[PDB]
Amino acid sequence: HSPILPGAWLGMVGGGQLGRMFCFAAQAMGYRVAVLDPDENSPAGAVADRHLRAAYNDEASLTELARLCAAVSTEFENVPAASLDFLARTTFVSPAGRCVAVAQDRIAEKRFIASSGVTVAPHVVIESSDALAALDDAKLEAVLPGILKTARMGYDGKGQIRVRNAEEVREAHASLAGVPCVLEKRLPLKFEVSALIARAASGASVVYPLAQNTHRDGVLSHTIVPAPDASPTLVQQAQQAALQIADKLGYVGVLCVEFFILEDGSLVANEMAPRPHNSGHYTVDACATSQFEQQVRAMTGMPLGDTRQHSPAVMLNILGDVWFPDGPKRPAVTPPWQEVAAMPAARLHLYGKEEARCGRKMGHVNFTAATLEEARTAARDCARLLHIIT
Ligand SMILES: Nc1ncnc2c1ncn2[C@@H]1O[C@H](COP(=O)(O)OP(=O)(O)OP(=O)(O)O)[C@@H](O)[C@H]1O
Ligand SMILES: [Mg+2]
Ligand SMILES: [Mg+2]
Repeated sequence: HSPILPGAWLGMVGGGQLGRMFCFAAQAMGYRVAVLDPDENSPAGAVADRHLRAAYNDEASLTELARLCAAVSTEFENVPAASLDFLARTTFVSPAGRCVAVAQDRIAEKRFIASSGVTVAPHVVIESSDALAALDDAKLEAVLPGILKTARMGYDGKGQIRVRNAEEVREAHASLAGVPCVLEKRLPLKFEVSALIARAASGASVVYPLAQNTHRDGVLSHTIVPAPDASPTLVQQAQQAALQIADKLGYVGVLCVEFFILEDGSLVANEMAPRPHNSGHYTVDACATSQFEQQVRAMTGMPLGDTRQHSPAVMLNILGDVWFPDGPKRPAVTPPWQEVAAMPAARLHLYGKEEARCGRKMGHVNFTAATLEEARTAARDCARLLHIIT
């Protein structure tokens, strides 16, 4: 792969905030970015050098994108893998459709991660309604109480149903329209972390520090880096697990692997995203090379960047709920951005979305400081200010 050098066109399938941040990283290095996204008001399409407003399966637009761009990547884990393979007919596509197909499918994902030598949650695969009917109650009960999760198309905790007994499993599967699912045992979690790596076509790789992640209602709330409760041994183990997965997958791009640390201290892989990840947004303000710049470098065959963290960091997600301090049934209130910007540690990132809605990711604030405790205090003060915490 002769390197694709600055000045070239790079393609981005998906136009959310991840694609928008990719644009800034690519444009700062002198690349031009074409974003393919069906939405008029796409956050990435808004800043891209070119916006192809098209469905992800539109043949003419994929052909146009691959003709224009020397390399293409994605910011959308649920993108059709067949679209990436169609693009790969005429341009370089990083990560490959086959890699995305594994990562986007919980059944394939658990099988692949386990096959890499990495522990996953105890679970039962439910391939179909007919297959579930053939499973006896005891087989389900071994992983109960648990969570029934659709194998495809889930995000932000959607497509997941809590289940406490076999009858609830069968009713839940009908409630999910019978799609392939994984039934996972609910595990006693002590904390959650994510490993963030980038891998080049050559097999060279880089690793970020471990991120410690807190979720609210299944949605990422904040990230603390370096993970304060992860020993150097656990950090190395989680990084090595992510690199082993990426190596076996032949992955080229940025990969994020989420893990649980259980109350007994064991490390359990949860899932992986074939793309930059919300838990990696801190790298923009805290590390020499951001995850978005690694995505540029991997897809162009350029050398991977240094991951040095120059500053401890906390990322706080900003959901649309912040706009409804008097509840969702009452008028929106513009958040107090002037008071956020008055905090020395605060790095405000707003995605340009017009309509605040509850559950919608509207931006994030990174807090960097000389010490982690100062960044954490600042993130806590801002969370109270925004009514994220009491
Ligand atoms: N087996 C489990 N045991 C305990 N908690 C779990 C389990 N599976 C998921 N959770 C909790 O639910 C959160 C969301 O689950 P999961 O990662 O499967 O959903 P998602 O929609 O794919 O994720 P994301 O929030 O990254 O889009 C996990 O971070 C964890 O807090
Ligand atoms: Mg996944
Ligand atoms: Mg997750």
